[PDB]
Amino acid sequence: EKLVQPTPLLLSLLKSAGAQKETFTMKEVLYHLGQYIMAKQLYDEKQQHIVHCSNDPLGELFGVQEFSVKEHRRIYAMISRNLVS
Ligand SMILES: COc1cc(C(N)=O)ccc1NC(=O)[C@@H]1N[C@@H](CC(C)(C)C)[C@@]2(C(=O)Nc3cc(Cl)sc32)[C@H]1c1cccc(Cl)c1F
Repeated sequence: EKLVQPTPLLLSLLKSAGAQKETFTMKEVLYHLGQYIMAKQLYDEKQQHIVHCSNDPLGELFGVQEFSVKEHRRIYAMISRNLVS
């Protein structure tokens, strides 16, 4: 319901994934990040539901080599740090 404004980096990635506006609802951010991840194929079975983003700008976005898609509080947290408002 609330609209959030992404930082330039998170923005360039969302657009690159299909987004066509510069403010979103959290659900939209997650939706597009999902597509980005599927696109650049950073998610794998095996693993343990892990996104490997060590050579990707997403890794710089979130500041990690990888993460579990299974703990939403962390993800929302890594995302909130890239929300300008
Ligand atoms: C197959 O997918 C899973 C499998 C398992 C499992 N243990 O079997 C757990 C979890 C998932 N997936 C997910 O939660 C949800 N699937 C992820 C997408 C993905 C392509 C990685 C499968 C997820 C999503 O939908 N957008 C998004 C953006 C991220 Cl950065 S991450 C993520 C997860 C997610 C959904 C809703 C809210 C949040 Cl905060 C969230 F992080």
